[PDB]
Amino acid sequence: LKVPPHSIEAEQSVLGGLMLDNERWDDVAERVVADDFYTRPHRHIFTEMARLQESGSPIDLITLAESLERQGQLDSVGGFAYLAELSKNTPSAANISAYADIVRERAVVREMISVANEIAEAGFDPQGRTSEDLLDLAESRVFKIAESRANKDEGPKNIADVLDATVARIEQLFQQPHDGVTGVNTGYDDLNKKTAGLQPSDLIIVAARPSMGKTTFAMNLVENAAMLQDKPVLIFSLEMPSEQIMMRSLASLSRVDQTKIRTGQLDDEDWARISGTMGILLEKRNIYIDDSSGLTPTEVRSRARRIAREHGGIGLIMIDYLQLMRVPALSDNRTLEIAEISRSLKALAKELNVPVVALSQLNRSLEQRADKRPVNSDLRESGSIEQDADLIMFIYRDEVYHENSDLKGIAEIIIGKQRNGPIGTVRLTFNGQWSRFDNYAGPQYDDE
Amino acid sequence: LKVPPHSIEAEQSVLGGLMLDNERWDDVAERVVADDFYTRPHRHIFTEMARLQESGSPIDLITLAESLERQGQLDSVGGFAYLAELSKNTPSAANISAYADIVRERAVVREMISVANEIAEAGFDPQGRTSEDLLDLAESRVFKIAESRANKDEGPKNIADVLDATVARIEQLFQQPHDGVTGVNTGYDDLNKKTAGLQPSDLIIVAARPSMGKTTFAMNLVENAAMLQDKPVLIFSLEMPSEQIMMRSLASLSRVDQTKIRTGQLDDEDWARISGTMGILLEKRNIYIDDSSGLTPTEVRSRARRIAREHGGIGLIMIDYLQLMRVPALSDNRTLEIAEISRSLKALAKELNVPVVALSQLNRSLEQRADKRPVNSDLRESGSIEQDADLIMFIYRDEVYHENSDLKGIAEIIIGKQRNGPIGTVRLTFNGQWSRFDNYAGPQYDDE
Amino acid sequence: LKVPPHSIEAEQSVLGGLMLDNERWDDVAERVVADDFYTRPHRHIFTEMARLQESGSPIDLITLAESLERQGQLDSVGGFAYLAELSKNTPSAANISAYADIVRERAVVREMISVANEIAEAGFDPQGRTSEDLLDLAESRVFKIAESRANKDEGPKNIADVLDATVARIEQLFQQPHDGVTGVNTGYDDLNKKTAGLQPSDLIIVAARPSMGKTTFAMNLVENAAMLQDKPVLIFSLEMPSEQIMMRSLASLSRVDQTKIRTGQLDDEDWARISGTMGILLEKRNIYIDDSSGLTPTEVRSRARRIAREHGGIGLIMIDYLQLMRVPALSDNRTLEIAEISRSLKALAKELNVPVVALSQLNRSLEQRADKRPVNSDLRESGSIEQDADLIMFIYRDEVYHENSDLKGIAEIIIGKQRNGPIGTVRLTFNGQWSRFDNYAGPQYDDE
DNA sequence: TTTTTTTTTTTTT
Ligand SMILES: Nc1ncnc2c1ncn2[C@@H]1O[C@H](COP(=O)(O)OP(=O)(O)O)[C@@H](O)[C@H]1O
Ligand SMILES: Nc1ncnc2c1ncn2[C@@H]1O[C@H](COP(=O)(O)OP(=O)(O)O)[C@@H](O)[C@H]1O
Ligand code: ALF
Ligand code: ALF
Ligand SMILES: [Mg+2]
Ligand SMILES: [Mg+2]
Repeated sequence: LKVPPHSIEAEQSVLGGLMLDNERWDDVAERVVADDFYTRPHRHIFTEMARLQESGSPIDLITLAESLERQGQLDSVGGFAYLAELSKNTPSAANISAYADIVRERAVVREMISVANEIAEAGFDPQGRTSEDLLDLAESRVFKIAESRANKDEGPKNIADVLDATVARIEQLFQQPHDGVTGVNTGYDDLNKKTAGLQPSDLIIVAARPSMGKTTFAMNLVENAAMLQDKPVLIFSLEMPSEQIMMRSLASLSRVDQTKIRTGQLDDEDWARISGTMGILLEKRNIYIDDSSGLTPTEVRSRARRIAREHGGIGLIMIDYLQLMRVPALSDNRTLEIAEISRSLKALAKELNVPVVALSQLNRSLEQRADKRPVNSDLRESGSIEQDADLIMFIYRDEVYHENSDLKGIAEIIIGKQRNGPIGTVRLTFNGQWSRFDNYAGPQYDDE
Repeated sequence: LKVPPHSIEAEQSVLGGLMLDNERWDDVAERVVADDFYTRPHRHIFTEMARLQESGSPIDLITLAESLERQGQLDSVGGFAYLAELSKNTPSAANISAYADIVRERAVVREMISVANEIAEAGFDPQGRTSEDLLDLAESRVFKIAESRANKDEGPKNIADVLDATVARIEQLFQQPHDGVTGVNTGYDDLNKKTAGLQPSDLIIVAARPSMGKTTFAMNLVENAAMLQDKPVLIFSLEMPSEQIMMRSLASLSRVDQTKIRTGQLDDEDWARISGTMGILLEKRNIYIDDSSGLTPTEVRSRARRIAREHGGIGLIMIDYLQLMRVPALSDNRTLEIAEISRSLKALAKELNVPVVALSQLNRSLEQRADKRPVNSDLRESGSIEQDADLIMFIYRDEVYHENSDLKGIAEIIIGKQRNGPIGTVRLTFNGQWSRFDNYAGPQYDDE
Repeated sequence: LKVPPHSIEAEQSVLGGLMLDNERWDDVAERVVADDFYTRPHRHIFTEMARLQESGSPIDLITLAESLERQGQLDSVGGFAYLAELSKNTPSAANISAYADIVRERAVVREMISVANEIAEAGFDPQGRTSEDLLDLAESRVFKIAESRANKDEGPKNIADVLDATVARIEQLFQQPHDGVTGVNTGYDDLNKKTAGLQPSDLIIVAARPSMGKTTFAMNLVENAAMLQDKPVLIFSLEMPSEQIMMRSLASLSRVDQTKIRTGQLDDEDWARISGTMGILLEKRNIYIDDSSGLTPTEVRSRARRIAREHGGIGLIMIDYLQLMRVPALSDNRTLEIAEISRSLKALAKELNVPVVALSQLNRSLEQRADKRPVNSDLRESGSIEQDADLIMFIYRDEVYHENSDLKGIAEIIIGKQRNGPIGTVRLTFNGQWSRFDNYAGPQYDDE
């Protein structure tokens, strides 16, 4: 008979210390819960202690015994004599933290044993469940265990700890001779004048109108980053297939249009320049592309965690686009769904320390204004995106709106929202034929 | 005693198929390994088969017996008589992939049981390991479990692999289609591109609103399967009488107006088409339909077993529909009744190894959404249905909800869940006059 | 035989505590009387204790024993040995108030039982009284019960009591010679001219668009509170990691540009400023920051109570922001969830007597208007927010919406709700480089 | 466990 491991002496010491000192109750309340006690009468005792403390009543022997007696639970836990014995057996509450740690350890061990027994029972008797069902159930149980055993600190942090961590980060950055561009370098020096590269755990939003090269600019950034860094990056282009964009990926590098790439022409003078550029992409092995239209945030998070654990973190996550992901729970309201999606993306970016660039559509009210320059009040699914994003940029081409204009080729990236950084406008040189965004080497006008 | 789960019959069928058909060995070796067999003599047999295949020796009864006798492993695996019994017990090697998948599933479940036993042992015996150490050990074990089956084909992978696949696809598709079929034909090659044919023992659920032609589409699938196979087809029409179903089938096959057939106002050419369709159906004589209302799953299972025994198996089962079956034991709880019905249908499909398509109904709240394209949550009692079903497809028609829709005559079959293929939308052409679904020959819209 | 409810152990604890500590006698006198004791000897003992305390005699073993011997009640209460037993039975008198509450509850229940017995006796023997007479008698008894058991407030308070409390408050304020910020000082002279400091138990809501510096202004307020008081402050940064918040605080206090700090391009003077700021902050050591996401109000309340207990109260609570908190009980209704969150926050603020500033987001409809200066309706789910809040301040920046605005670097803090003050707009100077808010040192503009 | 009426507040276009 395998009795589950436990420490009843630790339980009695915890209860007696609570009877002697309620001020450490939060120290007991932070570590263990009512169900953490191995013995059900001890669970009832701790529940009644929590009820007395939440009422503001001091926790002693007599009050707890009377509170249990009013509920008919005094005799169920052993009577007044058992509670007096438990109070007597505890000499001091000074080391009650170690006893609570032991109780929490025993509770975690028993929970692990129970989950393992459930997994074994489901394995011996599948009961109609297939391979996928059993694997998903096991992974869900393990995720519950891991999330229960990750919730340890989850509370206030003193200034001294926060100041030490922040100054450690500051000294780490100071010792690094990065020479500017601390984040993942975008490959655009003018962009790095404001953005200083794609900082990790940042929710960068490239929100642009359709047929503005929004996906083109995002993939230009992705390709430039892959040229610069070798950290594994991630792409989720739900809208367009990876087959098309790869040609565009070979269009920026060759600095030409696709045209013959989409068709079946063979022109191997600059086509031969591409045949060999791909090899440069071959040796990198740091881009993971999966269109997978109709994605949920859970699946995206699972894929991201998989790739990060496989190849040591993620260089850059790419999402195309925000208005394509499906959340079954909040499918009723689109704005709530977008809020949940953006929250999940921000949480994943903070978890894996990776910049996330996601594309967003806009509203038609932008073009209805006299000023067709996109601002923070023009985004489709308005509130949630502006609330949750860290960096927000707008692609503005005056040539699209006004064909007779001086900004032909000049793609204005309006930084509309940046918490850590000055908002503004960065001029570029978008090659509309070549589908290649480049830097603006012309006369940079003053932003009024 | 909790005996570990295993499938000895699947192992025997795999070994006999490898003895008879060596060319499917690469099919078998992709799915199972030597250690996947629960029985150690089967592990030795698979190891010797792998050794003979790597050495170029043919894998038959005599060569395997001689090779096992050379290593002294003939007596360890049961002997020449046992090997001959293994060869004899396998009627055909065509379905060896399903047996190998079953053996792989049993190996995965036993590995999960072993890992759970290790976890329980570490819980009962910490052996110096702290909570962090046990947490890391459990996470490492579940990481190995995930690494046992981690996407593989579903995996996006780094730039190199997807790049060499995609540029090869482009350089092949520059002017040449070169379709690879890759699936059992169900009358829709575009559908068979994703579904890869009607997978046996799978629970396929097609869901639509009433008047969306769900029964019409199911009948078209049944007709295509019947014209593309010799195995008999079984239909359950609880919603409609069998004569109306026959009229729908004749109208779909002969491409005549349903109204003219129903009213009898048919010309000589329509009569000739009807006579030809009747001749084809009387040539087949494999269509068997039951229209009894309120049928229990027990009666359906008994009749299906009767038909399979009388005809050496059934190609396809049709049920119309899920919500019309009756369970007297669960008449009080509708959701539990639906769950038990779906479980019984899945068990029957696994037992008789026949695809079963049962129609389903949606909820009204789907019409309350801005997007009326169905999802998994729109099903009535969707919780059990989504888990039990393998291939879930929805029928959507924007032309129904929009009079000025440009997609008139176009129906969207949205695969929402597929365990063995990609999800997504396939467009088809609908003839309401003929009540027929056919391949969409219009421009191929790039789904986002 | 149903015994009337009592707690003899609690009574003995009370008697022994009164023998040991007479200073809590008033605490005993507030809750219980002599007739509240179940046993007549205990009633006599409490009567003798009351007589001794009224006469000024100490309530100990010897004096009480002598008084009971002089009145001849020493033998009736158990004798000197029993009195010494009662004295010995009490280890501590600190929890004597809860024991008195227990005895009070027992007395109330016994009185209820006695009155119910009287009513049943009058029912079985009407004795000429009509149904009206018996109803009047029963209602009179229930009125007597409700009057006797609820004398300790629990209802409408008398005018005179509120008048005395209010005049005590006014005299307290008059005696205080600070003549200034009654509440926690904001660090801004013109703001404190209208707010008189951040008053305790007040709900303050700061509303602005994202990237307007609302969190920056809240951090500046936190810095001012920390520099102007020794009480600890509490910060909830659910939007940003605590490292970024600390970097913002360092940039604001040290007046160094955030770009150089983030990029690490800091000179010797900037490093000296940062080091001095760190020294001052570590001298203070009164900031506690939590950046956990999805926090329920229960966890926030528990942590706030813990910090207040550990540090003798909390000066200020900061929440960033309202819409990032999660309540599982009202996850389906966002508006009800926001209402319950705001209600719980106001309850906590009144409980701990601490100003709580929780940030909020604006709807974009205000940007649809010609005037973009915020109103009360522009907040998200503002219906409960405006009611529950004590102070509401909007942050407006015309320079954001107008490139040629003359108010560059100027922010309008529009007090839109103030229960004890006028509404109106106060101008402040904003340093985007240092991300700091300061008193506006330009010319004063008349508010029309 | 399921859907169904019905009111109410919020946000979106
Ligand atoms: N002669 C016809 N011409 C055009 N449309 C037709 C004709 N006959 C039937 N249809 C359409 O075919 C659809 C089939 O849907 P239906 O069979 O009613 O769904 P269910 O299977 O739930 O009964 C109907 O919506 C109907 O409008
Ligand atoms: N280095 C810098 N130079 C100039 N302005 C900056 C710099 N860094 C940040 N800012 C400004 O500070 C603001 C921060 O606003 P923020 O505190 O995020 O508002 P909220 O907290 O309401 O979202 C941004 O709008 C940005 O324009
Ligand atoms: F009305 Al039907 F299938 F014919 F739902
Ligand atoms: F981006 Al914020 F409060 F910092 F909305
Ligand atoms: Mg039908
Ligand atoms: Mg902020």
